[PDB]
Amino acid sequence: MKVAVAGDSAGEGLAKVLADHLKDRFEVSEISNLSDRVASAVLDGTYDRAILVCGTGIGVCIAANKVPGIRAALTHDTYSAERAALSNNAQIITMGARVIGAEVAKTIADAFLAQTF
Amino acid sequence: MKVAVAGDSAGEGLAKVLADHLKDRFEVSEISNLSDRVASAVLDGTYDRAILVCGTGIGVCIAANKVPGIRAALTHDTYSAERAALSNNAQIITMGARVIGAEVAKTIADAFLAQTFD
Repeated sequence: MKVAVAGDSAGEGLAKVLADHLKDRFEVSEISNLSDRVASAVLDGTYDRAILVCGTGIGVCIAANKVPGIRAALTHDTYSAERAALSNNAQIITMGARVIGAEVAKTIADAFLAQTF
Repeated sequence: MKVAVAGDSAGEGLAKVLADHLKDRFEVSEISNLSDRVASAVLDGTYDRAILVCGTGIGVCIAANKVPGIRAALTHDTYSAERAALSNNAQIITMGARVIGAEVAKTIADAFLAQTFD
């Protein structure tokens, strides 16, 4: 499965951490308007799922959900990450690098991707 | 200032707690499809802001952001609650009653509404 991981200036560092953590189990593209570019690539099949990382995750979640056909979930715990897939069928999850820590972030990415696939 | 508070079946209990917490400092309407109706009532000026509560907060956040002109933020900490107002100018915040506890939820509501108004 193809997973895009992207971060703005605030979230680029955690995005790289997440990309490296996922690279052995998924085909990861670390591709750090951002929500628009990544959402369009999910819609046209370039990626199956995406993880967008900013300061809080709020702005990218709003912007991604404004793309028709995109469902984006801000996920800051592993239960919500699983529900984002099983209940909301989100293609995109978002996180805030200034809000949660890197080890929790990795468990959230893993929990979402294990359920959506 | 007029604040709608609404929950689905999973969020109704926490919505009532939040409405009771806020109703002395704001003109609170406790309501409890739901996302769209409340978001539209915020958009048309019936309410100034809204707090939507469901199981995780994700579904009501998705639905509200798909109303043109509405910005909705899932806020599970007080920092993000202040950012929802100050950075994203969100009219709506959402919470998950199965995810956070009621005392943290009250502080989140208070932190959002303190910044979104003057």
